[PDB]
Amino acid sequence: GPKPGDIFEVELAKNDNSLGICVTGGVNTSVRHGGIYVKAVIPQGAAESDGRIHKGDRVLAVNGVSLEGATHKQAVCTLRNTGQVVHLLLEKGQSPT
Ligand SMILES: *CC(=O)Nc1ccc(/N=N\c2ccc(NC(=O)C*)c(S(=O)(=O)O)c2)cc1S(=O)(=O)O
Repeated sequence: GPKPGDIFEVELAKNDNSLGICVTGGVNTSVRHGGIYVKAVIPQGAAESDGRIHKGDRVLAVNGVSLEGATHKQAVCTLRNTGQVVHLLLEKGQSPT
C-alpha cells in the first residue's frame, strides 16, 4: 500500500450520492495537530461509497487551497460549497477506520 506519511491526492466525485462529509480541525480546535480531520461520514455518502476517504482522515488542501489555518466552519462550508469532482489532498497518518 502507500507508505505512512505519504501525501496522496484523492479526487472525490459526488456522483454516487451527496457529499455526506463533515470535518473538524482548524485554529487548534479539539484536535491538537489542528488537521482538518474528517469528523463524520454519512453511511454510503460520497466519501464512504468511494471508500478512499473515511472518518478520521486528514485533509490539508482542497483544490489547491490550503484549508489549514481556516476554522472548522470554513472547512465544512468548503466541502459543502465544492462541486462534483474536487481535488482533495490528504497525507497519511490518519486515524483508524
Ligand atoms: C457532521 C456535522 O458536524 N454536520 C453539521 C453540524 C452542525 C450543523 N448545524 N448548524 C450549521 C449549519 C451549517 C453550517 N455551515 C455551512 O452551511 C457552510 C454550520 S458551521 O459553519 O457552524 O459548521 C453549522 C449542521 C451540520 S450539516 O448536517 O452538515 O449541515
